[PDB]
Amino acid sequence: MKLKSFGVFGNPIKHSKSPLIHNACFLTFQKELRFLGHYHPILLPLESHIKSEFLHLGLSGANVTLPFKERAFQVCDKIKGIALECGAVNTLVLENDELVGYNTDALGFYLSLKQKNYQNALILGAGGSAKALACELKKQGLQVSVLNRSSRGLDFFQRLGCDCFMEPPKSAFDLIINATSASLHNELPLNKEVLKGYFKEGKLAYDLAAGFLTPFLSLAKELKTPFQDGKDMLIYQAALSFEKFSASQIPYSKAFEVMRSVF
Ligand SMILES: O=C(O)C1=C[C@@H](O)[C@@H](O)[C@H](O)C1
Repeated sequence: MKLKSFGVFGNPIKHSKSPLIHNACFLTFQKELRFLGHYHPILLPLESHIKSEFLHLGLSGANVTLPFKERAFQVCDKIKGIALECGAVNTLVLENDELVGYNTDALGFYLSLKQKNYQNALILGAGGSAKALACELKKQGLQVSVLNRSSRGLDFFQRLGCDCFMEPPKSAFDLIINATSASLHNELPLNKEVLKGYFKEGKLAYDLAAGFLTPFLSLAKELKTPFQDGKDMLIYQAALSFEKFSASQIPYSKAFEVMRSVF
């Protein structure tokens, strides 16, 4: 039996549901693939190096979560696909001995969104997830505003044509997107009354954290604002990553059916 190794790098990382859904696919598709993948959570120290670790472990591919997506973009050997315009990599593959980066978050997010004609969006956060979502919503022709805590992240969002604010714009937004790490600290990403003001006019409150009711989502729910957590996105982007891990032999829709059900 040929064995290939995979994992997800993050910090923190023990709560990730990738290993479950990817290992289910490796099992299911092992015959088509002619190898058995095995996928593990990898707590990467902040001060380690994603490329060095990838090579040291002998992986054939990896996912990349918080706080590593921008770094992964900087350290990859080659960047392919929409990753180029996201400034973020969530998917690594060893191709012809080169470490190649992809980003499956953009199109995962897109596929998670039922409603096709929101007009504008406010994105909170400036990590790799925020970057991919801005890239993706701009491509769809929404007006995108971005609010974060400092001037870090600015040049990226401005070159994409996003309106970057340094105080909360006093404007209604269709989509309110929490792409901060706040739900992890069990916190709001923004002042409560400010959030309330958005929620009262908004049409969807969208949090990236999956499975659990974050303070961001619980505020939206209390205000009767429609809300959505990261669970459909996580599944779509996993399936797209799997399609890369398979060398484009297993189409993401085949993976998505297995992953959804196991999830
Ligand atoms: O929690 C997880 O395992 C993941 C979260 C997202 O950021 C994805 O970009 C990542 O590839 C997998």
